[PDB]
Amino acid sequence: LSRYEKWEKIKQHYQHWSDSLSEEGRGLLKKLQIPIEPKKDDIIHSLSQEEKELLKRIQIDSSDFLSTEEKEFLKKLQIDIRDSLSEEEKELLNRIQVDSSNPLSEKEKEFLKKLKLDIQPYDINQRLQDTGGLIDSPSINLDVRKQYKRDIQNIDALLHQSIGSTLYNKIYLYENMNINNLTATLGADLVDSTDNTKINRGIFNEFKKNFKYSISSNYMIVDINERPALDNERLKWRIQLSPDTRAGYLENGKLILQRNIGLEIKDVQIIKQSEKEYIRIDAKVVPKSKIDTKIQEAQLNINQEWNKALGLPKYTKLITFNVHNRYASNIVESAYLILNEWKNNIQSDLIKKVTNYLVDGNGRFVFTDITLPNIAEQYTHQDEIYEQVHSKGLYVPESRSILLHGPSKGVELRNDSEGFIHEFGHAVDDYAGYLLDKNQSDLVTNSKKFIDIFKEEGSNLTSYGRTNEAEFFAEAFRLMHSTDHAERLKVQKNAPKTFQFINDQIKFIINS
Ligand SMILES: CO[C@H](C[C@H](CCCCNCc1ccc(F)cc1)C(=O)NO)c1ccc(F)cc1
Ligand SMILES: [Zn+2]
Repeated sequence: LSRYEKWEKIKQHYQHWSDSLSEEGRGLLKKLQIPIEPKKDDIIHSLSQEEKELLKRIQIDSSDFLSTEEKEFLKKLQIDIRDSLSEEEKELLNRIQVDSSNPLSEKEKEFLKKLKLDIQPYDINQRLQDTGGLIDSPSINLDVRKQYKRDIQNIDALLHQSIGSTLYNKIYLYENMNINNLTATLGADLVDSTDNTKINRGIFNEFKKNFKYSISSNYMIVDINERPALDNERLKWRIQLSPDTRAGYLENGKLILQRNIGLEIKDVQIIKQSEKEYIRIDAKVVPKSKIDTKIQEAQLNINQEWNKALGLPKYTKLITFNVHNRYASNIVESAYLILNEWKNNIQSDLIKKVTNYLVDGNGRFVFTDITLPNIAEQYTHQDEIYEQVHSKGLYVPESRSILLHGPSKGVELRNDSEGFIHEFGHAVDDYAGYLLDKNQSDLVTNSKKFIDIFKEEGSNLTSYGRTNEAEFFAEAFRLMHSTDHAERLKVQKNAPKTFQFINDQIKFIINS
């Protein structure tokens, strides 16, 4: 309508609802909009002096297991502990994170792994997104888990009034979004590197190609009137609700939408607003069940394809889509591309032999847009939260499963297929070790032979490869199967013993 007429009409529709909210209800909605942060002063006070000194000098961005949120908080914490010091110390501890980008020491690792338990904000919307609504996932303290459930049940009950049959087709709602919240990989290159006012057309095509549906597991907070973008908001969603979509009015002309929303992507276009290019995303709300049907149909389809390609029984459940968030369709469709690259770049007998071993152990290839600590193939086997990891990908020997987190980007990885191939490197290590001694099953990278190889060559490849024997093996494996011939040649030239060792293990596997 008129922008303000639309605002006043929606506010009127929800006025009784708004006036009727209890103090409890208003408090929940406030909490949801603005999460409570952990107390930095209290965290620091709880540390021993040695722990304080340890935290002062830790290279947080060298950790391999923290979420972005955990890292950013620890950085803010670190500023405070350092502030008693002085400028040289301050300036020094603070620019040999150049080539120094060393793996953390075991002492630094163990400290940070426990400390992360104490830095979680109480954030209902983040909890729903990280878990994809699987709020019983044992990735946070049980008592906090219970509070989240109570709050979420209560918010669900608050949001009982639908937008209705009168307004739904007379209004659009809006959401600005950082592309990095859907895909950090494409986000890195979305904007033209020489001219910030422009979108890279190739990356744009990649972004929209398989973007057909979207899920909100958390509560969307949408603008009644479109807000001009902040510098990092290059996505401008324009959303049409369904008559049955439940919502509540929020001050300053917003709506909070019910959680567990499905959205069909109707159109994706580059538009200009004030001499800058943005991506318009036109989306229509549909029942979430309609979207889940599409994901389940895709899961059946991709397994039917890959079971045949790999010579597995047709009914094998190998590939799983654990998909719950706003770039949903791309998580699904990109899995086909990732597996194609895997098959293209690795010998067929190797892929078949290793995958059969995984399947023999009820293993899965899990493609997901929820955080890895909330994937059962991890948490069923890492019962300590301090040992749970978020990362671009993981290999869990106990579940013989490869996990791949779609929305994030691995630092030294160009794409999702390189991450998957890295994890498959761990699977190779596992199966090769299993063959060595089927009775006491260990990784081949734990052999004295490879330990000696790592001690000699472990710094000769990637920075991340330095971490330990297993990561070195996986990194060497990935680089040996790169689409870039120069990278394959680098392993052969700079880590020749590792190159030989891996090829020898590949033969052992294929010949078993
Ligand atoms: C794809 O992601 C990796 C990093 C990622 C870091 C995870 C570290 C966890 N390792 C211990 C572990 C294992 C299984 C568990 F269940 C729990 C804990 C990884 O190495 N995956 O294999 C990556 C590799 C190369 C790169 F350049 C960037 C990231
Ligand atoms: Zn790894």
